[PDB]
Amino acid sequence: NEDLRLHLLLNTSVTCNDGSPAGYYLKESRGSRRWLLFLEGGWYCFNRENCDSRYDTMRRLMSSRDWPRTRTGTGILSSQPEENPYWWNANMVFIPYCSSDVWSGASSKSEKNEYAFMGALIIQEVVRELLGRGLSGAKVLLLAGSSAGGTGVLLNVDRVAEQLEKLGYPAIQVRGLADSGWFLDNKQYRHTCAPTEAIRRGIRYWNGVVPERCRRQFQEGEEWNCFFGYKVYPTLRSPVFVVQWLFDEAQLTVDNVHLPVQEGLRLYIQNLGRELRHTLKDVPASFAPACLSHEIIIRSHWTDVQVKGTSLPRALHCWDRSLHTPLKGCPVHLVDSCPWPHCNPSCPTG
Ligand SMILES: COCC(=O)n1ccc2c(Cl)cccc21
Ligand SMILES: *[C@@H]1O[C@H](CO)[C@@H](O)[C@H](O)[C@H]1NC(C)=O
Repeated sequence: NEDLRLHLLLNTSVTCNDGSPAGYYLKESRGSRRWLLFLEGGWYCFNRENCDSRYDTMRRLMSSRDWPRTRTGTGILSSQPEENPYWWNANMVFIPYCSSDVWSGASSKSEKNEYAFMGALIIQEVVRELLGRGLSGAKVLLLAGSSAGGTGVLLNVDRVAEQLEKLGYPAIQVRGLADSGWFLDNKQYRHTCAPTEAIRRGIRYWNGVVPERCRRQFQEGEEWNCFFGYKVYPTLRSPVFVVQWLFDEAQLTVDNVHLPVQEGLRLYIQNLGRELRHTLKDVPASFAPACLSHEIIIRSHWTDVQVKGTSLPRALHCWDRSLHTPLKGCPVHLVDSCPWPHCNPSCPTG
């Protein structure tokens, strides 16, 4: 099945990096008032040289010129209940990542700019155009995303909520689901841009924007702090469910860890998991399995992992119920406490 159909944005000034129109893939579910808007990930680029290399061999992440006219919705974007026990009947939207800016940019290609970085405006424009295609009738808009798209959720969920309020749709409840986008600004295991520096450069290169309360806390020159979940999350007003492997492969990569493990690395990995667990202690809606993985929630077998006997589709369903005191047999805070990758037997097998 190739069930989500491409729509290029009607406002063609809201563009991918190369000035081609951004867009979204949509499958409507008539009669459902739930809307899932999913932000794709795919790292980022932060200067002319690394963006030029990405343009040569990762061009779909910078341009819509070669996008297919359809995509198949998978995992949380699947419309089959067997693959998606959570939201199989929802209106499904997949927003391709073609701005290379962690969904933070508001800058057009121009005179002075080889590339456009418009991630934050792409989300705004997708929402605006969907209002005319049924989103105006929504009861819940869940802004979800994986990896850089998961960080994108944290950066954008409250702006979507504010946009809908200002446009006159106060009854749509905006919520976020940030998958694999909750990173630590920690020390590398071995020195090698530890993300903090690349994001600091990105913000200037992209004209990148962060949520307003977080911006007001950290102030000018320090907005990179808001790309780190544990710092931006407490400032958010919308409900946000956080999914994060305790030993996320991309976190390990930026930490310069590449997997017989000796004492120093064992301690480093154990400490990483404990720090991740610590940052989620006061996140009431979370799913954080003790796995080394790069797998994301749009994979078809996303249903298989469990924490304390509860799957992510079940936890997300419990979260929905909690947003109608904790619920009998329906938990929402699911963080592993065991200290080493795959100490949870249900971790993705690879
Ligand atoms: C697999 O993707 C990795 C990825 O996208 N990233 C890894 C570190 C990071 C930060 Cl610190 C902010 C935004 C995106 C990031
Ligand atoms: C098109 O998008 C740009 C960027 O957000 C915005 O400035 C402009 O007002 C939009 N135009 C229309 C007609 O929506």
